[PDB]
Amino acid sequence: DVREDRVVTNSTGNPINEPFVTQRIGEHGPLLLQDYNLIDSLAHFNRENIPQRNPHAHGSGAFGYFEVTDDITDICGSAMFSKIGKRTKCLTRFSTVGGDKGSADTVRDPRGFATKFYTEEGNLDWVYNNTPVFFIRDPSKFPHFIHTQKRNPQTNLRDADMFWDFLTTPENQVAIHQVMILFSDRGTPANYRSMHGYSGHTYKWSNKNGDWHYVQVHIKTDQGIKNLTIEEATKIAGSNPDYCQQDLFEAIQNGNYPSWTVYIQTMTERDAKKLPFSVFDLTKVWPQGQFPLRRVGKIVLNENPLNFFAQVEQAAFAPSTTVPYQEASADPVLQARLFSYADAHRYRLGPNFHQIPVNCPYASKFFNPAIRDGPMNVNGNFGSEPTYLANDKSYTYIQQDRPIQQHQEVWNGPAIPYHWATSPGDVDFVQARNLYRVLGKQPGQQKNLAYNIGIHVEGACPQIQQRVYDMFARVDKGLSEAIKKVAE
Amino acid sequence: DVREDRVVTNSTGNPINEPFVTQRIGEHGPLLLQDYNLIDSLAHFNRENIPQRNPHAHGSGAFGYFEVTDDITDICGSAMFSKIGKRTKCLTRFSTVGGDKGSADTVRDPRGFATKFYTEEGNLDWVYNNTPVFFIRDPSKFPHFIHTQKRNPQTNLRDADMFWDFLTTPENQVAIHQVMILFSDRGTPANYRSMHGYSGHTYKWSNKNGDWHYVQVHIKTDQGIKNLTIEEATKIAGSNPDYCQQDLFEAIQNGNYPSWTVYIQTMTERDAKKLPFSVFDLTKVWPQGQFPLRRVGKIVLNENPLNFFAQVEQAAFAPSTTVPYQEASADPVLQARLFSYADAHRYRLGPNFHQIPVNCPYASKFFNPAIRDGPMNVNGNFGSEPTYLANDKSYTYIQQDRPIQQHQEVWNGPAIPYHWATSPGDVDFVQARNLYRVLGKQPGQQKNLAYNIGIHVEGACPQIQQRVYDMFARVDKGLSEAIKKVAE
Amino acid sequence: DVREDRVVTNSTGNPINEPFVTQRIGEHGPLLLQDYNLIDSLAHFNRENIPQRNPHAHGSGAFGYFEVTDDITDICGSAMFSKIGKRTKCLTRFSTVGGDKGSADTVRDPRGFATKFYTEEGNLDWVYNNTPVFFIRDPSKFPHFIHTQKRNPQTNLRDADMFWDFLTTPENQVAIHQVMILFSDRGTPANYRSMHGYSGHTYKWSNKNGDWHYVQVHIKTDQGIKNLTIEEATKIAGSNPDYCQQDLFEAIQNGNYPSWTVYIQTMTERDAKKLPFSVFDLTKVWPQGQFPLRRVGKIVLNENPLNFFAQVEQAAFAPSTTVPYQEASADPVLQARLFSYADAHRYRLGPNFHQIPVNCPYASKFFNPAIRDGPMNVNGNFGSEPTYLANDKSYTYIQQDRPIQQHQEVWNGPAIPYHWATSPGDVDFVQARNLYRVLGKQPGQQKNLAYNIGIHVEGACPQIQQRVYDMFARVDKGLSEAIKKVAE
Amino acid sequence: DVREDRVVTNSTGNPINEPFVTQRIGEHGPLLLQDYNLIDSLAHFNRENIPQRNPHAHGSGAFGYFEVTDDITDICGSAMFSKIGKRTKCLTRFSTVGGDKGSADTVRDPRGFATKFYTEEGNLDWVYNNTPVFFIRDPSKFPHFIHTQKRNPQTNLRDADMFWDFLTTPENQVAIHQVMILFSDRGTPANYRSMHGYSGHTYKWSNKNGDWHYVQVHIKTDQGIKNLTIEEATKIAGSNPDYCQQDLFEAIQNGNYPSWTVYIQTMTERDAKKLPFSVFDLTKVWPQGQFPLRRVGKIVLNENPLNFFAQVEQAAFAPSTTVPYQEASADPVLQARLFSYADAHRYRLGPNFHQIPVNCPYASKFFNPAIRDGPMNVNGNFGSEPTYLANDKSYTYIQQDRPIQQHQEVWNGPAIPYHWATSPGDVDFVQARNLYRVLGKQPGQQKNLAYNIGIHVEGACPQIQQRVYDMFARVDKGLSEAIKKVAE
Ligand code: HEM
Ligand code: HEM
Repeated sequence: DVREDRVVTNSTGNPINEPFVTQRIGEHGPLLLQDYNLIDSLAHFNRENIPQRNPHAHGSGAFGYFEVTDDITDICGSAMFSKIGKRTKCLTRFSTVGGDKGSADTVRDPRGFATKFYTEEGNLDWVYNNTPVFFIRDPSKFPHFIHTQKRNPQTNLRDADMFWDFLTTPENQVAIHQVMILFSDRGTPANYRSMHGYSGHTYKWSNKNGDWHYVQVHIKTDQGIKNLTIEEATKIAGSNPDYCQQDLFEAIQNGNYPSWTVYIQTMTERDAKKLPFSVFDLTKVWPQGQFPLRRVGKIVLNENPLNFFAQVEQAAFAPSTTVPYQEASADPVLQARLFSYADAHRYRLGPNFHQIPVNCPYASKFFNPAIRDGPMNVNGNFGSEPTYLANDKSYTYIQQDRPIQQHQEVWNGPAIPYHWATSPGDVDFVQARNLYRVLGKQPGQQKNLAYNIGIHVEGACPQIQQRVYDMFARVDKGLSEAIKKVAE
Repeated sequence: DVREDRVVTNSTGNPINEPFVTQRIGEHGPLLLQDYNLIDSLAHFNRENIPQRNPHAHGSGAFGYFEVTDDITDICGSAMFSKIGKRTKCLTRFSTVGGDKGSADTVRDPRGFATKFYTEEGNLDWVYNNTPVFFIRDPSKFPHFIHTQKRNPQTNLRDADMFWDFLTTPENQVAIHQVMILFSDRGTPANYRSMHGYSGHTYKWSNKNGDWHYVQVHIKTDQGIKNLTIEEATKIAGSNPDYCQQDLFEAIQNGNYPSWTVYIQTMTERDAKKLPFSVFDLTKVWPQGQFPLRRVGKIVLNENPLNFFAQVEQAAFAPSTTVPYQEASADPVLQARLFSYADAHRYRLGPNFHQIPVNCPYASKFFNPAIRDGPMNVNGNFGSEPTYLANDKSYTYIQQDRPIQQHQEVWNGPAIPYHWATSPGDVDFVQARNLYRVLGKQPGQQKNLAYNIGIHVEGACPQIQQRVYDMFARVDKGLSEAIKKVAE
Repeated sequence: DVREDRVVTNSTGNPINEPFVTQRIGEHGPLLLQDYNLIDSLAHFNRENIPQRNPHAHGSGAFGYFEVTDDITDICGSAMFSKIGKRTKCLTRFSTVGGDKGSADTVRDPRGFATKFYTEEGNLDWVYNNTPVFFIRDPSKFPHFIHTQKRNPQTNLRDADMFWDFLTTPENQVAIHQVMILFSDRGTPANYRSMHGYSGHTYKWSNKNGDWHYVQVHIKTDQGIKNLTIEEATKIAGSNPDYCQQDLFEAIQNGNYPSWTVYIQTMTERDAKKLPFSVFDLTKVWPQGQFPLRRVGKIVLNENPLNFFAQVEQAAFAPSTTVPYQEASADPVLQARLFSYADAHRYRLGPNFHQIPVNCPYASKFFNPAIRDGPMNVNGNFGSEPTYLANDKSYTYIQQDRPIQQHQEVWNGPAIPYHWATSPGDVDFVQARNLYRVLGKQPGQQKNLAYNIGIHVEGACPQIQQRVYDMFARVDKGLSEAIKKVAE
Repeated sequence: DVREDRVVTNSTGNPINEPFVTQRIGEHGPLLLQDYNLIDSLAHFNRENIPQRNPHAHGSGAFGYFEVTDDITDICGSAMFSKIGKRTKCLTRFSTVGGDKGSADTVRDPRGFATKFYTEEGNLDWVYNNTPVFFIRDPSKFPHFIHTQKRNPQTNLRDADMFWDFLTTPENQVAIHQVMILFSDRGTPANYRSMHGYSGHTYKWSNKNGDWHYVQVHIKTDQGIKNLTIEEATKIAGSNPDYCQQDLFEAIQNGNYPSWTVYIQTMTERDAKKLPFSVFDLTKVWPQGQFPLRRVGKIVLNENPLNFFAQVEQAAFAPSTTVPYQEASADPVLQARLFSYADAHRYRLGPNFHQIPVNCPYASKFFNPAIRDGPMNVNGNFGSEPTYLANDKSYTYIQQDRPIQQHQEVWNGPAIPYHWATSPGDVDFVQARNLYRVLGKQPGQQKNLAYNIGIHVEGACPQIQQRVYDMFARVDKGLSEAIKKVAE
């Protein structure tokens, strides 16, 4: 941190005797190469920026804690859940998805809700979105999808034809449950404090006996759901582009700390076999009548970052950062995510990104003899420790009899290249329709959904507009008509 | 380079069977590591972004040409000015300054106007802004200044206290001429087609006989100055963030090509001595009565880029990229800029950034036996050519009798650490005051200037607000009172 | 590519007046910042180096061709094997393993024999070594193993204790077959032209009718096996560190082109289950009596690189670079190599490494709408092509119903974490013992094996020396006694 | 810092329950994407290497201290020299020049002798060689010269034609004093403890009264000069490539700490005007009769690094890293070096290289409000500190009245493009010849000089060999005859 006497130095600690002097011949002659302090400052300035995240480039963050309020040790044996009242420090980063780093907060998008827990068994990242489902169930489709959400390669404008061309392509129409949620007013939250978080995917949690369950996590806001209409969202995007960032910072600064209650839905393997859809399908939700929400604990965000770049922009979240007893299911999208994020951190941040303080596991320090060297190895590189498992040294492997996934499903089959295209019939449209009816219970929302879709589809090509109307007619023909009226 | 048969392959040209298949055990088991096509696509997706420009992160581009319309061979011996009617291919990137890559087009900022001319004597970059002057005359002050134009290190919000604290600091108040232009409606142009371009700095151009002149360039728009008020600009920022990108793209696409007339002011070393201010000062403009504009040619932008990332985002512009007979003056800001841009390019784009097609000197091929190797050397690396000047090989050095700068000023003095702080008295406030006089001729512009400053200053804390009033009071006391009325 | 008028320019094509002039005040005053040509040259000089390969940092290369001399279309349906007499251009890079970039050629090590074939179905990389087997059959062991082959973390010296401590650790002693080949005089070849290349792993090749075979490839030298003794190799290591590079360059320059004959061993799925060891085990060779060598073609290297950095150092070889009908087996080491190489290339060379000319698939151009952007995208980035599969555009997917691996083995089981430690009994020592008997037919090679191990083991401390004697006594008690005699 | 319980974890602190297990279907089925611990280890392994130094890639290092033993406060006011007996911790890296990272210790080259001093006024780097002079006096000549010292661009072999073609080119022949030293037995030291260090360049040191002197520094070995013959050096280069690394490590390990006595030669500006050559010429030494060695203190190296990579390989040394009262002279080579090293560090190590522990100014902490962000900013990035000089915050600028270089020379002249080619006459050959006579005092050294040049020149082209003989005849015709006799 900052030296107490507050002496301004260059990079190598040499004192600067005047803040702005630059050497030249005389008072107004040519600048000299020997002014190394000028080059030191200008060259570090040129290197301030790292690549923005792809996607979720634009975001906000805050520190807090998770607290266990109820017993779930019969579902999960992770140390962070072992005792009621046990707190684990965390870091949450909220974000949008398609926009670049300087884009506005109040636009229509999913919001990310990524939390990092510093547990005794290492860091745990719950890399969640604010929606129960997502647009795809094929991992290979993700580069293609995010490209259509961003800017046209030539015009560099957000293109409504790309957007809707992808989503109305028959094999991609399984995105419809998610398109409904996006274009409802929940696609434009009032702020980060008044939205939910969801695992989306099914995960597998195990207790210490070896009993395991399929789980889905719900992080419900205690401040309550509050949204903006698209007209309010568009006005605020122009007057204050940093509206949600300002709201989170000011709420924590004023002591009005936001909290969320964490719940899980559990299901056994036998129950999963009896469902009309797959537990490995990201575009489906589990019925809360049959599978109710069991309470686990709370997330309170009570501390602002001191430095946004160092603590939030450099923060790295990955679903592969998991503790014992919490594992990923065979959901194809989650499976690919176990590779993608840590790979992105090695590019965006660097080979030794886990040594950056917010990414460092302080409650369970990194120690691995064979993970050494790399650029910007700053923690000492374990000194003279052998670079392999030397026989005259001692090493501890805890929980040796704990299973990773041996005790779970038995798989059978060849290596099949599979494209989980939109199924024949109505199975991938049922839940979008049930959601349309749930919006009928809330006044003004079915009308708003049609308006939100309509003013966006208006920009599209007439051939693509018709495919949008047909796709939505398969959900509800009344909804399809209402979209067309707004679009024309 | 799209192959005619349009066979979709992976990175190493191996054909893909089906666009979205990913390997797993059975149809719904875990994903397999042997699916190298999935990893190839996801890993390249993670590496799509390069760091944004610091500053001028957000921008638009277009190709076109320069045409000589008048003879100025008496002033400058560069090959691009030799014949009347001579055309040189160019690339122009327009941009804002403080905002990040995804920020809006219609915000208050200077606009960049950087053109790359592909001449027979290598490339030439006229890295200009849309304003006659700039905020600083000390190069060391630029990291500090851009930081106050961006976001607060903790809150990540754009902060009016930082902004006005830097500009009202006594030794930085020489920024006042530029603050005046910034907060006029010229600070929010209607589009890139209806704004000017200016050298800012004094350059030194010389003819083939060895005679030289201090030169300042003026790129005037043929569509005429058209501005927006701040209420209009703020509505469009939320409504269409890419308003000026859309405007430039559509204008060229419809055949309504934007053009600009290029003009220069010239001056002798003797005339520079009879001047009230220094020719090396960026915050000063040369009076057009004494030094009239002399026409040179035209810039017509008539071609959109095919790929924005490859051709506009990877474009690299530098003051140090200059042709024979065009050199930099001893302006300290320009002197440091001869270092900064190429240095920024090596980091942002890479050591061999000049091998990227838009940055390549196609009309004067790069050849240098000692500039070899480096990451991503893709043009052959001159094959087996000696890595030095081998005596059994031939090397041509053209224009050996042409002087660079030894035929110009003679300097005398020691190496002095100098800070060109705001002069005591009125010399650095005179031109801001006469700029206020010129705005009195245009109806409603002085009222708009005071409004634009007043609504911005309104967000600052009382102490800094008072310093802003005193600074503007020194230009005109009526202006200061008018800003204070809007801020209250 | 060199411009024929041979005018020396800087990076941006601007002509240099005099090769070595640098600007200063007067003739002997301080250097000026405005000399951008000096900084262009020095800054590019600073960026010449890329990270060396980890491992195989030190090596040599040459271009040539593969020619089909026999019909093996019943085994493999790849286009490169379709006609007898068909030629495919290739690039081979030979190398050592443990040593850094500046290390000597004639040291004891495996040699790499990596070939890239530019086929009509994309590039094919045969990333082979000069030994039939390898040290490990667990991919997780690879970081640990290369670490012990290199330098001690503190002393930075090659350490005989690390080396033998890893290899004599009980669960790693499956390395013994490879330790035997390494310490024979085959571990110090006379040159790259007089050594063999081997697949190591089993691969799965299939014909156009969907029939497949387990295959192992043998690339036999037509120049004949020639080796150095360790005393000769050590004397040449000091005398000429680049002995093998010089030999390959001069042999091709003098027209004495080296060639190798390619043979395959095939096996069906039924034959594999009758074997006393696993086809997925890298430390095992297939008996030639039961599985004879079948000839395929010839590799002839006949053209030297014009530029070593651009063509050999920037070359990228990966097992995952494979053409249709050639796939990897479930060998765990090969499975991890399917990820490792392409990942290393994205770091070492960069995101768009496949755009570097020698890595470019020229006979089957790279085209994929979703693999876009990234630093140093120099081939145009497909221009205005959509960044997804646009419905108003056309895309060809060839060999749509050709299987990748569905037509092969059916896997069954849970996700088991497995460590394939040295098996009980004699099974992992048998082939090491029969290799010792084969060296008994070639006079002097058994004494040399004992000597080569003895002088290396002598540098280890007595506890580790005893474990080495014990491990080799398990092969042959006579061998063990002879190693002990030389080491003491 | 290794965790006390020695629990092996992955990068994010999650405990590994078995060191080598990798997940697959069944016990011998294909590998799963799900095994993030395998990819964590393999991907970090792929990123262990950073680019080697260019030049001086191969080296060794150790920690120790500098102790003041004599008063020089009348010459230099730097705090590290202020009291007799004052110790300052240091780090020294010794190295060769042209060879790559794996190259041998006992080759013919200059040796580097770079020392970093952790003083109370920041770090100080004395980046010296083990020779009084160097090959060039023009900075632009440096990329060309190092290219000829390394490998041929095509053959990758060290080429005697490149080597001698550059040196015998008439305008480069000022290298002859250095070539004489290089090819004597001083060109192959017995070890790093048996050689001297020299500033090479003239520096300017000032006392607190403003009085200044031109200074040259001599770091004389207390162990005495001890050399190898080229036959001994070539034998050890094959037998033990890490001979000097082993020597330095074991000497410190066994308590036989190497020490050097530091001396300086001082000179006023008036004496500089009376000299027959320039104080700014690197190829000239100052006579010790007239300018005797004045004693300053001692450098003792008494501590080995714990980890070579983190402490020696990541160490960054730069002439621009200097404390108050020590400045560079207008020597054109030193002037360019003020840019080159810190620039190379930004590439090779990263933008925040100064945050790596060995480069950190621990006795005078880095604090600068405007040097922020950048990849791998691990020290907290000064938290919420303003990114500029905020007026409500406090900043200390010490030694405000201490001059940097104003008090020294007054320069006159235009910006001249100058190439300091070999001067006419004998002025650039005189000192090479008196060095030959000093070699005559030692028995066998003039025969060895002729032999060392002869066996190297032998490998060159006949017309280049003739030019070598003509250049050495200009020093001594008997020397030239002896070189010709060995080369044949
Ligand atoms: C196959 C599909 C997906 C892939 C390949 C993928 C990939 C990525 C990548 C590479 C990033 C940027 C990471 C970084 O640079 O630090 C990202 C961020 C993010 N993704 Fe995904 N993602 C996918 C699906 C999803 C889904 C379904 C969710 C929600 C359950 C999700 C939630 C997030 C969040 C919250 C972030 C931002 C984390 C932060 O604040 O830094 N992603 N994703
Ligand atoms: C000491 C002051 C200045 C410094 C150090 C400086 C530095 C920079 C840097 C490093 C960039 C980004 C370069 C890149 O990554 O390609 C930039 C961009 C730019 N600067 Fe400056 N600048 C300064 C003053 C100015 C002034 C006075 C002008 C106008 C005459 C100017 C006009 C521009 C423009 C137009 C761009 C955008 C170029 C593009 O479109 O890519 N700069 N500047």
